Amino acid sequence: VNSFSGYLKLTDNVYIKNADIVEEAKKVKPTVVVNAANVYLKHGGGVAGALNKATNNAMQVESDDYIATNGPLKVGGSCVLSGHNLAKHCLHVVGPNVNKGEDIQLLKSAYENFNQHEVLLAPLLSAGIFGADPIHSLRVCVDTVRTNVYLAVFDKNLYDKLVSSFL
Ligand SMILES: O=C(c1cnc2[nH]c(=O)[nH]c(=O)c2c1)N1CCCCCC1
Repeated sequence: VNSFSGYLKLTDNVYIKNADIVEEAKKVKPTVVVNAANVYLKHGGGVAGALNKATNNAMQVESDDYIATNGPLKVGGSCVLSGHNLAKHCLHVVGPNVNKGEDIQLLKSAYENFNQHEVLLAPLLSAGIFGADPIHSLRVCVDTVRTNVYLAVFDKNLYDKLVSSFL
């Protein structure tokens, strides 16, 4: 038993809700919140910008130190950093950005990072400003992630669509 409420169960291990991931992290305080990161951990907009602003820019400060030490992530890769006031840890995961021409097949590799964590609160990778089809992203999620994932979808219209079209 865990503290996630209001979710619709999609599969044995995938749950979905219409929620603001920032507000959901603020109330659940999950062990892991997933950020829709880029390779530079520049948290300027989208989920990333929203999560970072909720940390009063502390996420960005930590991220800049990480990059200064380690260099950029790979597309399809991830790193574990602090969750600040939102979660214990933030898993920064880089899905391919279709608006940069990145290969969509890397979306499966991105979701594989979730399997290193027993439970996660997450957005749909490569959705929103990353330009991928959120329905395809949901299919890859279901077919790749084996651990327990609670998907927060900000847009109510999108949500209702994802549910109605789910197989
Ligand atoms: O990007 C935002 C977001 C960020 N900052 C905001 N600041 C404000 O004053 N009003 C807003 O609606 C607002 C929205 N979201 C999408 C990704 C996370 C889910 C919640 C909202």
